Amino acid sequence: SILDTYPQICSPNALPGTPGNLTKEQEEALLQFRSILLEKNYKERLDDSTLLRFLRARKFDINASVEMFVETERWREEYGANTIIEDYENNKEAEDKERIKLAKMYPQYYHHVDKDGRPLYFEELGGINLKKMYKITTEKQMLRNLVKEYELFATYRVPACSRRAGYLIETSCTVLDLKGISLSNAYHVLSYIKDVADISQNYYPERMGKFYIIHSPFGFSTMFKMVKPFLDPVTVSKIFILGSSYKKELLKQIPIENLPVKYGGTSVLHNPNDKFYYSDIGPWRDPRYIGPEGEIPNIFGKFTVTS
Ligand SMILES: CCCCCCCC/C=C\CCCCCCCC(=O)O[C@H](COC(=O)CCCCCCCCCCCCCCCCC)COP(=O)(O)O[C@@H]1[C@H](O)[C@H](O)[C@@H](O)[C@H](O)[C@H]1O
Repeated sequence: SILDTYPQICSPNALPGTPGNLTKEQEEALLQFRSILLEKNYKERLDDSTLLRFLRARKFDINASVEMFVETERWREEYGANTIIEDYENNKEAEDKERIKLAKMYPQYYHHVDKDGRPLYFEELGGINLKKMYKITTEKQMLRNLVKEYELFATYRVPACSRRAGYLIETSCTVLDLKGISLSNAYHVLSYIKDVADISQNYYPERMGKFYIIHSPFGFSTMFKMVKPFLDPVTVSKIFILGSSYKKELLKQIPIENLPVKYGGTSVLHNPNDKFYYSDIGPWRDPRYIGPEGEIPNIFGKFTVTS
């Protein structure tokens, strides 16, 4: 399989329960877990990395893990997640046209990696005008975009970043920029945030590495109290709402040369004219780290900036 073309064991610093560092009990739990799924006639997504993510999410409770994995497969099938990339490719022209319009309003882009080799992801929310946004897209569509990215992450970003890092990468480093949002709108989209949380928590376990929230308005901490109800404790412990010293905290986790200038780093697009909201820069663009999976498609069509 493709798995033989990139590291399947995490770095030596990874906590037990991860690929390459299991206790005897865990390693035994994993074999039993796979056996049960194999008996249920499951074929795909049964590799160590995937299975350990579900096991970790359920603290290695085999039956709870089986139940979680079964429901995930169910959803993947009904949601169309197993063919989300293919279907997008067959509709690229139309979908790209609408995505281009949404990107400028709601920047979503990866820009290199963090110090551990994790794909570095950025989102900027301050330019969103809900009214204008609801005229060009729907929450439904934004969720499907999210799901598609989850698939692109596992398909293209992980193999490449793992080959570069020298070890298996299973998570991302996210920076949520809230500069310019109204605490009021934060409350207003609680519903969508819940939907995002449901899909991620339930179908994409152990995919969060580091998650920073910067430039949040005063009072945000209170609004966040309403988000925590639908986030597992493990997830909440990965979320960090930074203050005025955010650049210094980001510099502790991300190479200065990989962090955009406005966030405290020195990274600049090769062509200062290009926009980060049409960019997709990282190891998965480096021919040296792209494998049999091929190169990731261009989500922003012709405007896609890969440098
Ligand atoms: C309409 C625009 C709204 C965009 C507002 C959208 C904001 C969302 C922003 C970005 C999208 C998030 C992408 C997340 C990338 C990380 C990968 C990922 O999916 O991680 C997953 C995390 O799932 C999530 O919860 C994702 C949702 C994150 C919510 C972040 C809080 C949002 C902050 C709100 C800001 C306010 C918005 C301002 C509004 C202004 C707009 C005018 C898996 O977690 P992990 O710890 O890896 O494993 C879990 C496992 O899974 C559980 O089962 C187990 O029980 C548990 O023990 C663990 O094993």
